[PDB]
Amino acid sequence: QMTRQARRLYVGNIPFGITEEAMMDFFNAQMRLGGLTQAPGNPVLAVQINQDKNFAFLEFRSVDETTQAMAFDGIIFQGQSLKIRRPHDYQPSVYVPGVVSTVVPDSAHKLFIGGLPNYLNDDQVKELLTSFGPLKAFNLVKDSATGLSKGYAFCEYVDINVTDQAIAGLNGMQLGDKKLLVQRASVGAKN
Repeated sequence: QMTRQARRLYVGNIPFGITEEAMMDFFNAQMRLGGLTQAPGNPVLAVQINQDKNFAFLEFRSVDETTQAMAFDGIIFQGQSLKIRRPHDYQPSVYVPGVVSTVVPDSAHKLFIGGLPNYLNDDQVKELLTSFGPLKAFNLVKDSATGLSKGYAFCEYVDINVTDQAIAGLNGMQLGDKKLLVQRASVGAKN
């Protein structure tokens, strides 16, 4: 697809109070400094922010740079894991070092992390988990009305063998006034 639906992306979980200019500068810097542009200049042309729902739509100058920007899904910016997705009406990439996807599919070793203090942000929870090993995917569940944490997260380690090590280390750990519950997410998932 070459139309505008192929040149825009949904970005959720954006930092509180960020401006459209700051969002544009961030993505332009990440793309240029990552060597991910297809031509001189800035790939991001426009940003439309919905403050009430803390999401933005980015518009890019080209289809290929839009596709490349999908690889930033999960990048940390002012404490937040940016959730990057296609527009739902899009008609259907180089890996970016260090970026951890926010797409956490149900799987054998997907973990549930419960009991997190609600004031911890995505970066802080991710740092807690990454002490055991690098993550393949991670998402801290946010309230659909404030963008504030609901106190639990899901993740998957690159090395499936780290799963049991993280359970052993973190399950039952005191954190603030809470006690963590760490187990494979299949165990406690709804019916």
